[PDB]
Amino acid sequence: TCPFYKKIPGTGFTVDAFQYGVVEGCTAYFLTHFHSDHYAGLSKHFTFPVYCSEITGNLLKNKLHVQEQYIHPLPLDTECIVNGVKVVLLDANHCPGAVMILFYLPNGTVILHTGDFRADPSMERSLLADQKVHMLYLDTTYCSPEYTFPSQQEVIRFAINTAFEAVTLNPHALVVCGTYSIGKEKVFLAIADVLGSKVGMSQEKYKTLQCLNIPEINSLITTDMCSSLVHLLPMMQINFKGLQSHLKKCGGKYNQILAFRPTGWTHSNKFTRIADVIPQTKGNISIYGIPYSEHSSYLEMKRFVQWLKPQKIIPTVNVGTWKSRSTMEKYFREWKLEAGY
Ligand code: NI
Repeated sequence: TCPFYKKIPGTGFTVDAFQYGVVEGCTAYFLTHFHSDHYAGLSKHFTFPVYCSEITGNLLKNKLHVQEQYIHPLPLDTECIVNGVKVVLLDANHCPGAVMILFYLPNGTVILHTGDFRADPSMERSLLADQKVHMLYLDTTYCSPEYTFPSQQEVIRFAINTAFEAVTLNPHALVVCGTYSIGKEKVFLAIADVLGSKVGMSQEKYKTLQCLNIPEINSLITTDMCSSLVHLLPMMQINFKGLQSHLKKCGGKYNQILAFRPTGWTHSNKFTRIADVIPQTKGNISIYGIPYSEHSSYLEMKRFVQWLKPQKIIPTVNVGTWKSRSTMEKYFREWKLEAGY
């Protein structure tokens, strides 16, 4: 059964609610983005209208085989009427195709559902500038002040400089980058661009990337692993055993691996600067964990909410424990008392 924080009151709509069977009263199912915890339940046998971005709808059709007649892609930044209700899709600054959804309820209430997002000051000049928001369904993944991490631009500068130094010192080094979902494509694309290579990957991952509307993508990726010196592997293989095994398969072309594991936050963030990050090394294999986040830091989240000034907040992450719920409610009240709304 579908939980309350996935239902939009005063509508027939649900958000990210495909794992509960037929939800009573739902006339349109929205999908914020193509991550498995959110799409869980969708397949070629789905027969209700799904509303989403163009990119999400390319993934639903090619990867999950949902039939075309049930996929309703909406353009971004554009007022659309769905089943008698005005909606807008906004870029969420999460993975490719990820959106926030503005709902203009028939009674005058305005609701923002963030989906998953990484808050940014540029959202203060989107279509959100133009009217009041009563209710905020908020991605609270990192809603605690210990969650600090650098900008995505600082993390990519670190990765590119690290990879270019290593391969210039040793032209026989291979670079490997872990992946298990869409998102974080800048890591492997930025490193392949500085090295003058395409990114090599499996047929299944090439297929996924071909759905993402990235400009000039045919110039950037390949399934011919032998022609490439940046390889993508599943995240589970980014360990010393997995990497040793991969290096064997390369037929003596390479004699060293430098590997990247983009994580979210880890507790090594509480003490060390991005500048000072060091790898784990065994022999001719070195592994860097890099804190590339596609979710808001605590500070980015707090700035967004203090600007928006919602009347009510409904968290969508960390909702399962009383301690997490009480912690998040305390910070929301701090924010509100500090800013005066
Ligand atoms: Ni996500």
